[PDB]
Amino acid sequence: MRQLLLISDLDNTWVGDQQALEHLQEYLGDRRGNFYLAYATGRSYHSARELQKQVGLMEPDYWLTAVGSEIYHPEGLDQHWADYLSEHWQRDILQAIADGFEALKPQSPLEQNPWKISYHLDPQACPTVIDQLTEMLKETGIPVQVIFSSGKDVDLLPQRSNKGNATQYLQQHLAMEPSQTLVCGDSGNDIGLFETSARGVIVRNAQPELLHWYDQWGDSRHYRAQSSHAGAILEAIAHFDFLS
Ligand SMILES: OC[C@H]1O[C@@H](O)[C@H](O)[C@@H](O)[C@@H]1O
Ligand SMILES: [Mg+2]
Repeated sequence: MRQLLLISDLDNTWVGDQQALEHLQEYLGDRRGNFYLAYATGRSYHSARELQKQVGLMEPDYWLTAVGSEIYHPEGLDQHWADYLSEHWQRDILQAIADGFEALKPQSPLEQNPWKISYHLDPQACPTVIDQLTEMLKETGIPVQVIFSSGKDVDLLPQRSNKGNATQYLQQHLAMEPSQTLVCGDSGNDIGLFETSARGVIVRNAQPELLHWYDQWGDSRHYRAQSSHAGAILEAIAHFDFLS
């Protein structure tokens, strides 16, 4: 029903360069009816909302928050997505395992939710510890996923979650094709978006994990932008000739 499904992360992607953000929102504001907009952020809904007030984020159609662990529709939280993410999820067990790693420190309570267990990796600790955590957690047989971004943030989510799986769920809900979709990201918590078959753009200021990911899995649907922050989205839109 629209020609584009724009999905983007906020911090360091849409947000970061105020001028680029404003001229991106200026362009989009002249063709608002031609696209669905969804923010796929690692922030909680309340936190994303607070960011909107600070930088003046244009009202999106959907909010895919906490790395896609929660989906907000114009009319409210998606309870189907929640129940779907709840099947076979054993938060307490996974948390007990992760809490036992000396190199991991729990992130603040407000960063946690029923489908998201987050920690910070010690800056002095060896990153291979994430690999050990991942192997240990998966051997529990509990459908879990490990997200590592900015060499510091660790997120434990159900396998069914991901900014990418939430995206595919949204595409199906909106009857939008991958070819009509554009995902934008900067870090390891956006890899799930690029695993999707949608067109994607990696901001110039992308984190090391994402750049390394691109080097190995990058395909022709993946565009590595020269512009950083919001500028990369305008650039990608021109590249894939979207909003023709
Ligand atoms: O997803 C990676 C990180 O993104 C941040 O935006 C969230 O506040 C944090 O909880 C998470 O660990
Ligand atoms: Mg990100």
